[PDB]
Amino acid sequence: LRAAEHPRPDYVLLHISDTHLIGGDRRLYGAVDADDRLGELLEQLNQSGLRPDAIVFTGDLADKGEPAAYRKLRGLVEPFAAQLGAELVWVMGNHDDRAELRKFLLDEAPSMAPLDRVCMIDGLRIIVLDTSVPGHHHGEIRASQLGWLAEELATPAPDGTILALHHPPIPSVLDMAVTVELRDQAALGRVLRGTDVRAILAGHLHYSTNATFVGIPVSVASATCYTQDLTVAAGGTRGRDGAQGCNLVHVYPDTVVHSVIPLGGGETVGTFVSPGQARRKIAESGIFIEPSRRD
Amino acid sequence: LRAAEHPRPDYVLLHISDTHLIGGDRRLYGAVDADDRLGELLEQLNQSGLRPDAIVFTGDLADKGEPAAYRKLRGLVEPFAAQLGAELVWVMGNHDDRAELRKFLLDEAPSMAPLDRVCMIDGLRIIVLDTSVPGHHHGEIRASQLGWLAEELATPAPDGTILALHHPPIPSVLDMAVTVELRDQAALGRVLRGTDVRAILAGHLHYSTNATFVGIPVSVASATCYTQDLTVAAGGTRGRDGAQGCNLVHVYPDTVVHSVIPLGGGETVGTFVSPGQARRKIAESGIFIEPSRRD
Ligand SMILES: Nc1ncnc2c1ncn2[C@@H]1O[C@H](COP(=O)(O)O)[C@@H](O)[C@H]1O
Ligand SMILES: Nc1ncnc2c1ncn2[C@@H]1O[C@H](COP(=O)(O)O)[C@@H](O)[C@H]1O
Ligand SMILES: [Fe+3]
Ligand SMILES: [Fe+3]
Ligand SMILES: [Mn+2]
Ligand SMILES: [Mn+2]
Repeated sequence: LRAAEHPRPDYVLLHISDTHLIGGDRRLYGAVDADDRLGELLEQLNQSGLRPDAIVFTGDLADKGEPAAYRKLRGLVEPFAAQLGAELVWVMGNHDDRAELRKFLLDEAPSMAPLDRVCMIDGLRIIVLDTSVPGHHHGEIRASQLGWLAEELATPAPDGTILALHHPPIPSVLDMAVTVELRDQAALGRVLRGTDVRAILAGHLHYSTNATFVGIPVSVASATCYTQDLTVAAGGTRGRDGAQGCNLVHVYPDTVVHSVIPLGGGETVGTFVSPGQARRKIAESGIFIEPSRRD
Repeated sequence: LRAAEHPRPDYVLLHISDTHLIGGDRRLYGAVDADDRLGELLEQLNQSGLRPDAIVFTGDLADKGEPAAYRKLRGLVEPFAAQLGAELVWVMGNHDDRAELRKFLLDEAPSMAPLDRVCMIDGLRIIVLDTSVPGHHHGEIRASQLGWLAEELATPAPDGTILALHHPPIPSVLDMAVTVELRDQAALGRVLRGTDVRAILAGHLHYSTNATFVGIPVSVASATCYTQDLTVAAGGTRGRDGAQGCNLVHVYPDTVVHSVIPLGGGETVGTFVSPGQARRKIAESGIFIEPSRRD
């Protein structure tokens, strides 16, 4: 048997974004049941047997920062995370309310301070940054937050660092996005350049997109509720009930892979290969996959 | 008015992959009309008003390398490219036949030599590499191809280089992919490291995914015909008639952005903003977008 080109990943994370839940049972913007769309995705991820180390939600958790929306989100997601054996990482978006999020999602005293946090998953550092501006929809990072971030990044983590935030430091293909983009990205760039940040996870755009920022890969997950139609007349914008999903993040020794998970379904094309059949076929092709260092 | 954080892009490319057309009118694998799926996408891209510099197809153009499939593909795509004012870049995949592709897609003498090519779009270099192995489905790059590639990359291009190939030098989240992955990626890595390659465009996986390879961003476009369901039981694989589309590539002065374009459609959620309305709203927000250097 010959080894495959890459080993199993060191870490696996789910990257979900822009859930936009509202209080009670009404359709988001009268057009899409955001609870249903998120619920369907979670159930599909659960049934797949995926066992991620962490689940990161990159902002716009509650469409109007409603306590009832946070309570509902927590009720859907906590049992999901527990069933998967995964740590849960929450991030502020422009639609969220810092105080209500703290109270109802985190069981923490209400505060209007930026939701900036750090944690470790074994040797992998996760930094949560709050790009939200209360009462506003564009992104900003205060001088104080940049100082805090620089101080945290003064030393590297063994498996490097994932930075999770809402407003991505990248260009958008949609013109309207500039009205509410992250401002003064140069200042963030000066802080991040040359640090151990291996991935920047973001949302806000409601489509799947990726780029680099000061040499660091940025990955924007699409939304669970509704997504931008990128076949819209050039210059315009149209959200639609379609193409929802999330992302999967695989951290390898030498690279980070981001993959788009659309909602499951659609009629089968080609041959379905069961996990057992796949194991047999791989062996029969004379290949084995080297186990994870964290196996 | 204040300038947006990023200018208009220097270059725009469409990145399409894995069309898998067959001769005649039958459904691909008896399950999906690949002509219809590709046709719908092309018509949507056409109607959007997008004007890309180039359209790059990263392999598996014809499902069984059929002359009739190449003739049909050319008949669909050439008028599309001409209407958009875009250059057309074709790439070999494992399903393609080098000789039939040359004859029927390129009007070139049949040859079984690797389809390795280079061209310029103004100051942007595009290198096409052939990772296919005749009679086989895994990827390989011959020593001779690596030597050719190193020699080409000995000097940089003004806007850097896009490398287009089929089998991506990245891990897959699907176990079965290892049986047909690109072999000996280390050898390619030694050639590419420290060169002006700004993006590696790839296909083969039939899902949207991205990573880095020796510090270079790799972007894998999903397929136009059928795509992998990433909610499949862990370890398994299931292709499905759903989530088809292509990618859009925006080359900026300082970064390259890849964006996923799913098939258009779905009911509108939120407010539709026309291009004219967007221009008005952006101005009213006190912002302008700096024009492209190639405007
Ligand atoms: N009228 C609008 N104003 C600002 N952003 C919009 C508008 N319509 C659509 N968008 C898009 O929606 C994204 C912000 O979504 P959200 O923060 O959920 O409201 C932006 O990045 C834009 O691409
Ligand atoms: N039996 C199989 N053998 C190899 N690859 C498979 C199989 N079933 C699904 N695939 C997937 O299909 C991709 C190759 O597609 P293609 O080159 O179009 O045949 C691989 O990267 C795998 O992820
Ligand atoms: Fe949002
Ligand atoms: Fe293919
Ligand atoms: Mn947002
Ligand atoms: Mn292929």
